[PDB]
Amino acid sequence: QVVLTLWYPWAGPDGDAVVSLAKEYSKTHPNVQIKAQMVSGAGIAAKFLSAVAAGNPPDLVLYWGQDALPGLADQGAIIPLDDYLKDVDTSKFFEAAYNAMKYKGKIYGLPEMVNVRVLFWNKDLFKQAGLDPNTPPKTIAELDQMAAKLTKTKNGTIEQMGFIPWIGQGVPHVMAGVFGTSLVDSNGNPILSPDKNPQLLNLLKWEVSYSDKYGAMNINKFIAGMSQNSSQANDPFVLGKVAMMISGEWQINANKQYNPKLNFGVGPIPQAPGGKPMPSLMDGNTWMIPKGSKHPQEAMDFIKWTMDPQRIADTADKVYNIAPIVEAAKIQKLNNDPYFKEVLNVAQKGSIYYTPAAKGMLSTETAANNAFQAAQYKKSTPEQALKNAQAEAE
Ligand SMILES: OC[C@H]1O[C@@H](O[C@H]2[C@H](O)[C@H](O)[C@H](O[C@H]3[C@H](O)[C@H](O)[C@@H](O)O[C@@H]3CO)O[C@@H]2CO)[C@@H](O)[C@@H](O)[C@@H]1O
Ligand SMILES: [Zn+2]
Ligand SMILES: [Zn+2]
Ligand SMILES: [Zn+2]
Ligand SMILES: [Zn+2]
Repeated sequence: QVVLTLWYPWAGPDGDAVVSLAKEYSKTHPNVQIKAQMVSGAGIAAKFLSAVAAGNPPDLVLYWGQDALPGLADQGAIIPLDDYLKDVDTSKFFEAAYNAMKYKGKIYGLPEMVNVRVLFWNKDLFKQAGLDPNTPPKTIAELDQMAAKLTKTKNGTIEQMGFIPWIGQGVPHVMAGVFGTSLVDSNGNPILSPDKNPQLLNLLKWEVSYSDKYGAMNINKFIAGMSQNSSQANDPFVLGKVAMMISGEWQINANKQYNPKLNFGVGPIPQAPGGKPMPSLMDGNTWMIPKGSKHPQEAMDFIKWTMDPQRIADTADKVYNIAPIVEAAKIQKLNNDPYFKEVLNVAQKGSIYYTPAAKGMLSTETAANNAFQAAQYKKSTPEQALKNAQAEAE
């Protein structure tokens, strides 16, 4: 009778896992059929507000981060969940992941998975350059040095890249914390200009050094046709074309599924000057129920079903994420996996930081992303690009 519409933000294995959860829920709940539709970035990432405004929204969404939540809640595009949570023991969640759900006194989402950011490196290419394959770079300067050893060009044309800073999870909203800063201040206002954020300038100048060594056009010719900031069976790490890449812990899966023989290492992101050792953003996927959801109660009951310690441990194992439920992270089979053990060591030892909470986060990110790309393409200097972004953001 009741038909639940759910949007999830990616295809591939994570997409399938979600579709399969919906399927198996609908089998044992004859009165609640779920229809799962892939909509990229859940139509939110810097279609969701279009459909809420039209009165037509899904009954439930899965977003791939935590950054959009304040903005959606401040506009009342998503509903507060307090009234549906008095029978849920929310202390079973990891505290940070749950803490991310609160905005001006109310809960507006539930964490679906936990994620970390890490450095991957290709052990075969390391051995080829005479580099110890279990010795990742610890600082950015070590990284830059290693990346020069691992880069092979023939008269300008690139045959092998050691490192590209802006691919994978090398994006401004992740990397700013690595350089020990943020895109917004404590009040949630944009801090993108050199004057307001000297560490951000340092980050961009670091990035632009790569496009000055190798040529922005050479780099872009080299990765033509490859996925850049979504990690797929066609990103340049998986293809064996970049020696090192910053990505999320899920990349373990994308590596294994594209090529099982690719010998790779996973470890902490290199420390940046002005930043902390082993820096890592910890975030996660989040469930939200939009203003206009026709069956919020059924939506919450699927979500609840979803969180069951064994089930969600099986899910986190399939997609290589961290289960947001304390007890389920402990039962995950991935706990024996050598690669996932290194990921866990990062969440344990690294200097963790979290997605900042600002109502204008997404537009600031857009201004920031545009300024990075402009200075990567020598259209403006880093100082000017960041000045212009500040104007764009305000
Ligand atoms: O691939 C499954 C894996 O995805 C994780 O979410 C990531 C997405 O897949 C994308 O890689 C996404 O990239 C976007 C950034 O968020 C920025 O908005 C901007 O750079 O645009 C890019 C391109 O879309 O990043 C998210 C992580 O924030 C995550 O859901 C994980 O659970 C899952 O296994
Ligand atoms: Zn598939
Ligand atoms: Zn963000
Ligand atoms: Zn209902
Ligand atoms: Zn039920």
